[PDB]
Amino acid sequence: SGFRKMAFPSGKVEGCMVQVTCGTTTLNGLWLDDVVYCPRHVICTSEDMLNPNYEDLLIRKSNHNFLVQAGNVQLRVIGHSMQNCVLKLKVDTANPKTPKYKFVRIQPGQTFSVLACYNGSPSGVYQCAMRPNFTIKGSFLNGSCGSVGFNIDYDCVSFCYMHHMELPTGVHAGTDLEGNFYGPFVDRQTAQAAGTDTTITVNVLAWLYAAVINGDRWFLNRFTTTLNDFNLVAMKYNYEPLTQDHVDILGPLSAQTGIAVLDMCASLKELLQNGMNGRTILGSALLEDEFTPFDVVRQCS
Amino acid sequence: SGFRKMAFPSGKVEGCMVQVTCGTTTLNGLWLDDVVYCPRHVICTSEDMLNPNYEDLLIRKSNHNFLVQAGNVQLRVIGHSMQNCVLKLKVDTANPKTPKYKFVRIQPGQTFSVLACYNGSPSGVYQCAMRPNFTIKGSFLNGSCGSVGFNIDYDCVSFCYMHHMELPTGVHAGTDLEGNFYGPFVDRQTAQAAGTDTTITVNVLAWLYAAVINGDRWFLNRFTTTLNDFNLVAMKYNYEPLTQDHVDILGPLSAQTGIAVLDMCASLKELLQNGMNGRTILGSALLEDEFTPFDVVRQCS
Ligand SMILES: O=c1c(O)c(-c2cc(O)c(O)c(O)c2)oc2cc(O)cc(O)c12
Ligand SMILES: O=c1c(O)c(-c2cc(O)c(O)c(O)c2)oc2cc(O)cc(O)c12
Ligand SMILES: [Cl-]
Ligand code: NA
Repeated sequence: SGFRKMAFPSGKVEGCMVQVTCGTTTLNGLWLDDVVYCPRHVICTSEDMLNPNYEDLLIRKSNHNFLVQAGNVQLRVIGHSMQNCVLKLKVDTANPKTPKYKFVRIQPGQTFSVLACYNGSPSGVYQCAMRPNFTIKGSFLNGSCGSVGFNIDYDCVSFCYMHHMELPTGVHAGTDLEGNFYGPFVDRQTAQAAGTDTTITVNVLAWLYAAVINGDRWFLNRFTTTLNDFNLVAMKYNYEPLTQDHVDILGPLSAQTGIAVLDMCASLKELLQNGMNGRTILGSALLEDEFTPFDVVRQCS
Repeated sequence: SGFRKMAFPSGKVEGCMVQVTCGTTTLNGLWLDDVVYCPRHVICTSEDMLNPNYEDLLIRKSNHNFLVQAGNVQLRVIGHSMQNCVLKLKVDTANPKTPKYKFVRIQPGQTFSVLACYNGSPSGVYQCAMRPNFTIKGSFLNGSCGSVGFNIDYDCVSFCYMHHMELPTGVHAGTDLEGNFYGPFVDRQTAQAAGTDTTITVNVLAWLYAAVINGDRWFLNRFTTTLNDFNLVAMKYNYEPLTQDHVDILGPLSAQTGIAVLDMCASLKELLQNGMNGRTILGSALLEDEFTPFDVVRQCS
């Protein structure tokens, strides 16, 4: 019993973190097989940050412009290339700790664990969600660029995020491990702002189910609704539309608790319309939306 | 920027988790050097839960009554002893993945990371605090007994908790790695209840300092308070007393932010009186008390 925000065990990823230095810039890299992955903005100096020409910056670089350090051991760089916004450094040594892995691009609303690192050294791990506006509400200080996000499926590490930048709101932006940004962002120092965010409705429903499983039942009621009526409420309160696919995904939790999704939607409708009346759900006074249905099943069953 | 409940990277502890079986009971153990630590109630049968005599149960056991599995490798037990409520199994192989470590007993209010495990296999990592009533608000299911809590300040793992049992309210109780319980609890299934819990005042103040460091000042006010007047008020909201030690502990954060400790106490008094009027602090609509002054300095700029 109990319900906590839980991250995946990070050991398999810890063995892949290295330090990458180009000139006076030092950040984190991911060492898998004989390649190190890091943000391409490592090749930028301060005179380049506002309008970098990454093509020209890279062709000017040679292998000897990069220092890769794995703990106390220097890895010799024997090749370099760019894939989108990620720099790929070929090294002369394959990482003996490389886990079974794949690169996976996630969708908004999906969750993942982040291994926050500084100077190639793992510092902490936390769980977060890709927001509908394609930012993440991370916790990053200067030097965390290149920290990665991941899930573990059976025994395979699915890498889904590399950290690139902090936006003026304090939220964070990054890419998949193939260098494609999440969200309408570019790797430059320029006027960039997160769009207005929305709440991840299917995750809120998942968390209400977790609340019921844990004995919190005060928000349940006799009423049911329709997708159509609920989605007009959702739009009203800046909640993502609920789709039929979302309903099917919650099917398991609906079957285990006796509260059909549209039954629970009537609870959520009511909580949006009237509120929590001074009460809490799972120790929170806000409606939590960074647990997926998968996350709830994994932790509650 | 940003602020997350952040756990320590769990790899150093993952490499120590094993499975221990005696009879039909299987739970987790901690393999360090040539010793495996686990809860002594692994030697109980269904008849031995209310009033076990562990001395009498253990003297009946041979080394070969204990099955220890490290992943796929069965470890040979060559000796056993009981230290308070922890069973220690000597094995014929020292764990090659043993990290730098030590055993520490913590005080209420202290935080640590938990690596939740089932059948000797890590499932997830989360952050938590020793409550003033000597329980922890964990997320544990059947089979998690023997999971451990730890910190990793610097490169040394400090083991401070081993999980033994769930109480009727769903909170959790356990021991230090010398087998001494936190709080008045015992390893019997007789009715035991956690005392009334209270809010960890010094941690709430640390988290308000974190909010200021991250750029939020909306909750400050023009007032101050004496220590005694603060405690008279806060105890009416079931907050723990604030001692002069706590005031001294908050000295560095007071210096970094320019807000005197007793001025921040005046702000907390007003927050308890007013609530947040629709606002949040570091993303929360309630006052968070599971970040210590040390944690805030660790994670914040
Ligand atoms: O927010 C940013 C940021 O943090 C870094 C960064 C991270 C590190 O870890 C470093 O060591 C470093 O030198 C820079 O680069 C950036 C580059 C941009 O074009 C835009 C940004 O917004 C950032
Ligand atoms: O709450 C308890 C509990 O969970 C376990 C336990 C944990 C496991 O992981 C097992 O596999 C197992 O068989 C028992 O023992 C207990 C023993 C007590 O005297 C009292 C308890 O309250 C528990
Ligand atoms: Cl302590
Ligand atoms: Na209903």
